[PDB]
Amino acid sequence: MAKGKQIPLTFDTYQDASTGAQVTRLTPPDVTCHRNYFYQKCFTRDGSKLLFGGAFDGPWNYYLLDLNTQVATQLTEGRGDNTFGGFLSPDDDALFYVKDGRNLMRVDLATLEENVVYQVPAEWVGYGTWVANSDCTKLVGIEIRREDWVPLTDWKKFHEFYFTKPCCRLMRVDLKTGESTVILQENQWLGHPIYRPYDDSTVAFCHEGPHDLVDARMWLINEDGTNMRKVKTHAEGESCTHEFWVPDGSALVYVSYLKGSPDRFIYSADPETLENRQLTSMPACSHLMSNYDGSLMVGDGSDAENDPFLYVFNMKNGTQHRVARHDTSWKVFEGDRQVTHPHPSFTPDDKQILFTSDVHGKPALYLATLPESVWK
Ligand SMILES: [Ca+2]
Ligand SMILES: [Ca+2]
Ligand SMILES: [Mn+2]
Repeated sequence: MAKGKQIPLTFDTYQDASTGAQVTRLTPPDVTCHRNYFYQKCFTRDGSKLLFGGAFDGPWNYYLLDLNTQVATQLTEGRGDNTFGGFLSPDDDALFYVKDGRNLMRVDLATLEENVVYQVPAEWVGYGTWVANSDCTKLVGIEIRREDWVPLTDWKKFHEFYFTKPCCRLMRVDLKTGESTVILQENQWLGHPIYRPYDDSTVAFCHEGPHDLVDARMWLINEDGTNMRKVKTHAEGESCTHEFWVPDGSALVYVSYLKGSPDRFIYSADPETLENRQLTSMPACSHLMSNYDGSLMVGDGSDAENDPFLYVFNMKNGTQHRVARHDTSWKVFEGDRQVTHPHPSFTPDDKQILFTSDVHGKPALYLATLPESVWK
């Protein structure tokens, strides 16, 4: 294998053991393959091609899978790809991803030629995922001062890091010029910056750290650095997590729970009004994602083997649907703590959900067909 090489994949279709839903496995479970982060574009607009990470060449690299032809083309090569943060451009003509922790790359999908768009400078370390605006002309991301950075290779390191008050800057990068601007810089752990879809003037970001210790999880700031404000004031004992933009940019959605009760709730916040509203209760899930207008949501039942199910929430109906099993082990493969995360999202047609599981050996990609009962 190498950049540009093609491999044919077998698609194995069966019925879910619990729900009877049609499920198709897309990748062979003797090779580690996984989907990207759920909020990053991986399907082309017409739903015919799919970006994923695979280990066929040895390390984990990007591939584009033609879902009609069942051929995967290797997009990137070498040992330093972050195969989770990558996304397709709006026009389906480019892949953006980070190589060697520092180099934000653009890959031309026709030629497979790469260009380095931006390099995190020497005195800083890129943290987390770079996220584009809807126009795909700008990126936001976090850089942490090298002096303050440590490799966060386990959950104890991740826990302790919060108390060090690392110097973090929220960067915005121009994709055409490669120029960078600091939006915000503070001595506290900043994370998950995400442009509001169709509103470049609004950037959401978090205070990373233990859920029950952070002053407030969710923040908004204007693109120019002005008007930094919290999305909500946490009630006593309240944790807020799993925040994401509805892809149409209508609302910020998140999960809320209170110390003393296991119950989880989906909430929505209006970005202009900052009214936060409780939408529905949910089973404990590890992630949450919606379709384009937030009329459907999907979540992956959490580890304690506790809950092997994928749930779909019909937000028009207020109904909840146990649609299929993910059956992931949640185990670490090759040091990576995200690789077995199901990370469900909807196909562009809203008929299927895409997720990772290692149920059949190594991590693989699956598509589960939503039952007619989701829409009654
Ligand atoms: Ca090779
Ligand atoms: Ca509004
Ligand atoms: Mn995850």
